[PDB]
Amino acid sequence: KTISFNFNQFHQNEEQLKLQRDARISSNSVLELTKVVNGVPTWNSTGRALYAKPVQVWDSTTGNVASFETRFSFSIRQPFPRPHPADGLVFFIAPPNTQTGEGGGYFGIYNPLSPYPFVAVEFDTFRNTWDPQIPHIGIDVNSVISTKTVPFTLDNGGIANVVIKYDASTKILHVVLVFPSLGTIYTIADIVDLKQVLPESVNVGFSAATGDPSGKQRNATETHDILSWSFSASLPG
Amino acid sequence: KTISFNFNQFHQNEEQLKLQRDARISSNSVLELTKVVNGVPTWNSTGRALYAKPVQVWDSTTGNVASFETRFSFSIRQPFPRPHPADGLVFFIAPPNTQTGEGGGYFGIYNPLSPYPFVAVEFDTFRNTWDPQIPHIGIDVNSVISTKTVPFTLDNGGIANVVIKYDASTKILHVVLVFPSLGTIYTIADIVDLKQVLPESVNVGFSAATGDPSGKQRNATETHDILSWSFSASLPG
Ligand SMILES: *[C@@H]1O[C@H](CO)[C@@H](O[C@@H]2O[C@H](CO)[C@@H](O)[C@H](O)[C@H]2NC(C)=O)[C@H](O[C@@H]2O[C@@H](C)[C@@H](O)[C@@H](O)[C@@H]2O)[C@H]1NC(C)=O
Ligand SMILES: *[C@@H]1O[C@H](CO)[C@@H](O[C@@H]2O[C@H](CO)[C@@H](O)[C@H](O)[C@H]2NC(C)=O)[C@H](O[C@@H]2O[C@@H](C)[C@@H](O)[C@@H](O)[C@@H]2O)[C@H]1NC(C)=O
Ligand SMILES: *[C@@H]1O[C@H](CO)[C@@H](O[C@@H]2O[C@H](CO)[C@@H](O)[C@H](O)[C@H]2NC(C)=O)[C@H](O[C@@H]2O[C@@H](C)[C@@H](O)[C@@H](O)[C@@H]2O)[C@H]1NC(C)=O
Ligand SMILES: *[C@@H]1O[C@H](CO)[C@@H](O[C@@H]2O[C@H](CO)[C@@H](O)[C@H](O)[C@H]2NC(C)=O)[C@H](O[C@@H]2O[C@@H](C)[C@@H](O)[C@@H](O)[C@@H]2O)[C@H]1NC(C)=O
Ligand SMILES: CC(=O)N[C@@H]1[C@@H](O)[C@@H](O)[C@@H](CO)O[C@@H]1O
Ligand SMILES: CC(=O)N[C@@H]1[C@@H](O)[C@@H](O)[C@@H](CO)O[C@@H]1O
Ligand SMILES: [Ca+2]
Ligand SMILES: [Ca+2]
Ligand SMILES: [Mn+2]
Ligand SMILES: [Mn+2]
Repeated sequence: KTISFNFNQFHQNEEQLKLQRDARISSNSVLELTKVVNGVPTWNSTGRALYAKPVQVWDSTTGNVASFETRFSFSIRQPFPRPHPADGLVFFIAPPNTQTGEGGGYFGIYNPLSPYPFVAVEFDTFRNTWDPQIPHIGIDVNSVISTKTVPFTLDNGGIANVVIKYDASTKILHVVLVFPSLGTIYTIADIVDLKQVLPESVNVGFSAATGDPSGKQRNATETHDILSWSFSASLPG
Repeated sequence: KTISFNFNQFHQNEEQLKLQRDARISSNSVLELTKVVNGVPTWNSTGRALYAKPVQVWDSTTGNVASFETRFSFSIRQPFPRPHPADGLVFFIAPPNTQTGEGGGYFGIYNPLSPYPFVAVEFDTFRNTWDPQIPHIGIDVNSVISTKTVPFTLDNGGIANVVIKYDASTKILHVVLVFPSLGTIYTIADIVDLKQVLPESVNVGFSAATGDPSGKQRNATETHDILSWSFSASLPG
């Protein structure tokens, strides 16, 4: 089977999306994952957006795994440089019907009290105890402590283009990050066996989070906007 | 044992380069792999450019393999759309002291008579009997019949940015192609075991070719210019 969707922009009450927590669509078409009031990003915010319908990444009958490609544009504006912006956004794949997890450094996808598996590509802006210098792109498998990491310089408020591609034959998950205004290109890849970590049917989407209250810093925040998003998956068997 | 060089521009008679066949550096600093006379690309042309010093991709004593990253910008101008431009350019790695191979669809790196091993990333503009729709990026190992392929749309005469990265721990060779003027991004990756195909010391460089006379089409041509090039390899030990 081949499934695919495209979003050139977003409208209020998009029937193909599942918004959770602080996630919402602005009047001028952008998907704001985290809370922003009067043009100002708030702390203690967590939001997710999932594609309404589940997609099948693999079939147990034939044992075949799907190959997929996803592209999206996001923007992170960091109004308060000091002490430190937080926390970042991620593109992720998880079992269907999950609830928003812990916020802060966990981006809203990890729940210590009852963990569910997931594969995620993160754009980390805050340095937790388990993180290397930030910002950085990271490939996460069942944990927020990345298997592979690469540093990148953020184009504050600028637009970022991301291409995530997964080839089932080689099991290579490669992501590309581009800031057209700066002409900078960042690349990272790692081997991930989807069949080994996720169930046959999953949900795909984004999740982000701002500074957690425990950090005692209202300045630890930023925006996490998704401007556009296309997804395509192919399962031969 | 880290090695790296950077050519932000090309000078007449570069002491660090080895030009072969039709390859030459224009007065305005660009590296023209194939022949172009009076601003017009000729057919029956083949040229290569190798970094003068050999680089060590792996060490037999420790068994360790090098990781490397290379970035470059090229431009392909296609003056004659009909009947078909040809043939393309490639970035490649081969044993030191090799001679230009067959031209045409072989880009000047393959020699049926006496083949030598090589790993190359191709940007193919002509569709040979062994090729899929063109243009396409392709990863070649010891042969011009690609292991992995991805189609791309050329920005005629525009500038292209390429990022080729090889991670020895995962053996993943991933390349990224970007046409800044169109904002388009193309990505491809595959697993290649350098230690298994190439000798300890190799040469890195470019090779390109225009329409072969046997095709009986003088229009089967285009330019193959390299604007800038940086390389870097880290061999632990
Ligand atoms: C949180 O962000 C605020 C806005 O960026 C910081 O205040 C700004 O601090 C600038 C330099 O310290 C100063 O030039 C600006 O006028 C001021 N902006 C306003 C109107 O708040 C804030 O910095 C703290 O608060 C200011 C008022 C001073 O007390 C500074 O010494 C403080 O660092 C940031 N707070 C934190 C926790 O960093
Ligand atoms: C961070 O956001 C939380 C919700 O997104 C806040 O808790 C919410 O507080 C509301 C009170 O105004 C209450 O109706 C909601 O049920 C509750 N949500 C849940 C289930 O936690 C949380 O802090 C709360 O609100 C402040 C004003 C105090 O009333 C606290 O005691 C609450 O826990 C926010 N964290 C902070 C430190 O502001
Ligand atoms: C394609 O380019 C070739 C050069 O790499 C031409 O081959 C000829 O090679 C000879 C020895 O290697 C050399 O003396 C010639 O100068 C050169 N071509 C000439 C005459 O300039 C080849 O030219 C054709 O083939 C040669 C053997 C001669 O018969 C020429 O008259 C032919 O044009 C070029 N092919 C074509 C079809 O243009
Ligand atoms: C080889 O490239 C040439 C330049 O692009 C083509 O000639 C051009 O063809 C145009 C129509 O395709 C015509 O309007 C132009 O006047 C002409 N310009 C030149 C430089 O001659 C050429 O096209 C064929 O050959 C020429 C000589 C004409 O007879 C055209 O009508 C033919 O289509 C290209 N050759 C091929 C195989 O198309
Ligand atoms: C574990 C955890 O969520 N840690 C958070 C961190 O991610 C960030 O939100 C910070 C902001 O000041 O507050 C805490 O340290
Ligand atoms: C095998 C070979 O070199 N084939 C070439 C092809 O690569 C291209 O140059 C074409 C142009 O007319 O002429 C021939 O078919
Ligand atoms: Ca973090
Ligand atoms: Ca070809
Ligand atoms: Mn991280
Ligand atoms: Mn090819």
